[PDB]
Amino acid sequence: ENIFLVPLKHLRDSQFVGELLVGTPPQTVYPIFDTGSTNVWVVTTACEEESCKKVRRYDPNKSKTFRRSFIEKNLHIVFGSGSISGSVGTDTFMLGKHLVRNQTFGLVESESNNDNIFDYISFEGIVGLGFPGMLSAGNIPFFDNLLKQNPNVDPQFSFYISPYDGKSTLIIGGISKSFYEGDIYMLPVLKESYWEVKLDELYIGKERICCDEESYVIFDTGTSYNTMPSSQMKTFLNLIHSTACTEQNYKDILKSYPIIKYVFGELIIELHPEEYMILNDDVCMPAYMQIDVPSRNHAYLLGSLSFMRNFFTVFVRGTESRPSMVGVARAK
Ligand SMILES: *[C@@H]1O[C@H](CO)[C@@H](O)[C@H](O)[C@H]1NC(C)=O
Repeated sequence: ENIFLVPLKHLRDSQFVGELLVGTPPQTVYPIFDTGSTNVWVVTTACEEESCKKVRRYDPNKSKTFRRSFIEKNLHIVFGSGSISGSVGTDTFMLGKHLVRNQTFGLVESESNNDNIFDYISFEGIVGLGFPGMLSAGNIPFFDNLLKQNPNVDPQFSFYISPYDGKSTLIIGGISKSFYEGDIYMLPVLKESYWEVKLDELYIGKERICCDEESYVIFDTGTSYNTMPSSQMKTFLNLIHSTACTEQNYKDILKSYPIIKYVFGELIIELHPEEYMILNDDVCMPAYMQIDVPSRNHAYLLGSLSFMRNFFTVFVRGTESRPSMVGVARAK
């Protein structure tokens, strides 16, 4: 079909960046591809923080096709511990040789100096891939606009994450058994804002910690760590502690620690210790954090390095003839 591939680079932390061209003649940026948001942000030459001067900065004055917005302004977003601010504009984008004209985006003009998250990462922008309901500026999100202008591309994208060999890639318009084995298990999206599906049960080893009431998983490629709500996290940290992981005993800990099982009807997503434990300098720490999502507080995030390396994930946008779905398959 019209399927095409966008190579992905893992820099540090977890977030995955790909090549995006902006403007005429094209300027190159390497934004995060984020299923947890919907806007496009691009770091520009108006940002004079040192955390901005160190990265590639888009210059809107060098783009023939850039049109600054007169009526939309003062776009501001919290960015983890940090925050970004800027203005609104429109330009032509290119992703994997596919053109996207008249695309509205945020121009970063200021990054917080809070430690300071922008010092730990190499941030050049964000391509949001969530649903239209989270769009802040402009009247059409990036992926929606690309599909409108490339109508033979099927409305879906998938992430193949293989950081051990630099072979990670974002696939648009379809899927391939080059990246997965077994069946694809389709999970219906319940609410079209985040890619959010029903979670039936969650086990830590043999201990069921969920669910007696409707609960949710959000597939968020912009998060590094998987999450649990407050109550389950107290259970988790009583069951799973940081531990010495030296050359002598780390394989022992990876075999011994419990498997975490997410149950979605027939699909069981299993995370082994090698997935959710982070080895750093002779110590293993569990890669889970406490996140409580308002309406909710029954939402669990699944994101990047730990989970997506072992599971090929397919994001199927609903159309006039099908609902939105998340497909999960065993990676490789
Ligand atoms: C871009 O915008 C101009 C003016 O608003 C319009 O005439 C043109 O058709 C648009 N192009 C696309 C591909 O939407």
